[PDB]
Amino acid sequence: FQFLRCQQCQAEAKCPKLLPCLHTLCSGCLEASGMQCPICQAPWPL
Amino acid sequence: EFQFLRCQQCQAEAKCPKLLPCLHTLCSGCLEASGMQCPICQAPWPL
Amino acid sequence: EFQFLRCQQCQAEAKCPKLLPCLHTLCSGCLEASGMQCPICQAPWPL
Amino acid sequence: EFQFLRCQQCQAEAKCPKLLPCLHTLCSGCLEASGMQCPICQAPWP
Ligand SMILES: [Zn+2]
Ligand SMILES: [Zn+2]
Ligand SMILES: [Zn+2]
Ligand SMILES: [Zn+2]
Ligand SMILES: [Zn+2]
Ligand SMILES: [Zn+2]
Ligand SMILES: [Zn+2]
Ligand SMILES: [Zn+2]
Repeated sequence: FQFLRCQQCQAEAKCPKLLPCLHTLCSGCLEASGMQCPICQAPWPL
Repeated sequence: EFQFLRCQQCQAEAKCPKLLPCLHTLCSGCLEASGMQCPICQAPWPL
Repeated sequence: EFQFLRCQQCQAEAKCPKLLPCLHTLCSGCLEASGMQCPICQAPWPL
Repeated sequence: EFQFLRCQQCQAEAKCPKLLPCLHTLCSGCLEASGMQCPICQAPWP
């Protein structure tokens, strides 16, 4: 079996985090996202 | 033999859910009441 | 204006998709034609 | 900050879930024990 795919850039997303919007992101896109999802702009908590 | 999806905000049936920018499933009532954003994750509705 | 979901088998509109055991989204036509298993992943339908 | 996904069979953590033909999320333990098909929906493994 392969890993999940990032729904922003379609690279492999090995161990994706649980996000509030349920999107799947690779580490690169998540670290680059700032304060909200790059796909739907759901704000990240804190 | 199969039932409909469930609303992730109120847990009722969501028979014909709309495609939202986030991946959530909402019944029509919860969508109509939501204002400018998803009531679960606050993804803004597209303008 | 929100749109309806898309069938993952034929990519037509799936306005009121049923909840399947595998979580795929199918239009009513593709579900009616499916026989006893999912046309995408072959998850068996209950019975 | 963010937590990881949950296994949909046992509800434990699934840190790095594999892509299955069905859309289910399994921890590695539940996947290793599954045999030739998904333990939730019985979609056959390729
Ligand atoms: Zn990515
Ligand atoms: Zn998102
Ligand atoms: Zn609702
Ligand atoms: Zn949402
Ligand atoms: Zn179809
Ligand atoms: Zn399926
Ligand atoms: Zn498990
Ligand atoms: Zn499954």
